[PDB]
Amino acid sequence: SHMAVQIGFLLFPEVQQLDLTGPHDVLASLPDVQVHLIWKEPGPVVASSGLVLQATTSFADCPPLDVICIPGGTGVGALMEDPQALAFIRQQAARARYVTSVSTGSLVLGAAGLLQGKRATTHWAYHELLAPLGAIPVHERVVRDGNLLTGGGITAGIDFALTLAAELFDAATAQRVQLQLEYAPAPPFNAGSPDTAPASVVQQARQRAADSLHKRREITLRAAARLAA
Amino acid sequence: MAVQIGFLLFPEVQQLDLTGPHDVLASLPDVQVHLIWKEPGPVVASSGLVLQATTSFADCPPLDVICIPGGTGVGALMEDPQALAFIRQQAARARYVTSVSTGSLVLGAAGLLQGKRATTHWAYHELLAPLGAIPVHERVVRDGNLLTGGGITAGIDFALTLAAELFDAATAQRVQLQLEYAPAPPFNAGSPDTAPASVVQQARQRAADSLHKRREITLRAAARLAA
Repeated sequence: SHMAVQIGFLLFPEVQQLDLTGPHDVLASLPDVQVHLIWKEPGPVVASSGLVLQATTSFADCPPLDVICIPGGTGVGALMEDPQALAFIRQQAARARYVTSVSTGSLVLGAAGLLQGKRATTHWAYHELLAPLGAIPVHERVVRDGNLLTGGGITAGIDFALTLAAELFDAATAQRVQLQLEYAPAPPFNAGSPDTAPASVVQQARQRAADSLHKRREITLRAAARLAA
Repeated sequence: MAVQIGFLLFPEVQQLDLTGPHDVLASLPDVQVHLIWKEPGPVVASSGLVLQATTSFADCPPLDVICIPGGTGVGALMEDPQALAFIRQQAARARYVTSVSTGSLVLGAAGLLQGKRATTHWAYHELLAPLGAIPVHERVVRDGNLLTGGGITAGIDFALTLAAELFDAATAQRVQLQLEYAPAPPFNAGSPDTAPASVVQQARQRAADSLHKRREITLRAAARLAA
């Protein structure tokens, strides 16, 4: 309807698609919502897995959002130094009821200057990059600070989105969506956190992430300097 | 020699049934993942999210894994002879024949659940038996080379299970960690066994029209298999 809650996700090359699509299917289940996928122009955008998503609007044509949500992914590094995207996020965040992100999307909120003195989380492997952007790093899966709501790494988007659903509507509605999603997880292993995975597996990861972390640190401190100026 | 993994991408798919498993499995080494429909191009999910089929049926390579997601669009597929025959074509030689949520109703309509243990989305579970399945009320159900997941978000649990079978436990564990899949749901309403009764009723109400329709479709699909 013309009165729908306006929810917008940033959609960019090399997005981690589940950061977007988990929350999208949660939130699109809610009463009278309209969900936008926003980029430089409408059209196909390739996620880091090769899954092709489709932006529905340019930045300029996106209507004022009630909720803005930034997903993460490899593509976050470029986005953190994209003035067009950061300006859009700042404009929308000035008036949005909720300003939100999943996984390394919070590094983009940070680059936009929106985390200074704010509690936030991100993907576990990149968590040390929050503080140089002014954030107070919090090791929880969903972190709230006023109208800021950030989720942890990738699949945390589902927990984040159900939390947001309860704020937008009510607990009854969020629970109904949870039940419709049959979201009673039973993971076949206990390796979803660096605090519980086998040590051998954890060591595989930090090593797999190490080059990216150095590059993302470089980018983070440049983004921070632009804020500092 | 890469593992060839194919998802059926159909109009009115429940996108998370596909995209959850896709991001799990595409994280694995030496895989190629396909999104299959009657032609390549845009396919719109039940939410209005637009996805893109990468291959027609014809151009799809022989699959190691076929995976059918669910969605509103399942009812049409259950009476689509092309889709069902394609699924049978791929299932004949696939190492793993799989589904998430109401995708198992499509496997059922195709004849591929006859005498097999299987699950589906809780709200439609009664439709498994008429399609010949032995219904099992578990989140991931294996019967030989058949693997079926429960409703929507069960796809993540299913895909990690499959990852360990295709590779090994350590590999599945690494993907789990990269996904940070340590869920912490904000409510306890993920199953009809734990959700408040009011919530279960609200969900059953919203399922009622499609369940009625799908009962009718199911009886027709079953009659075709019996004959």
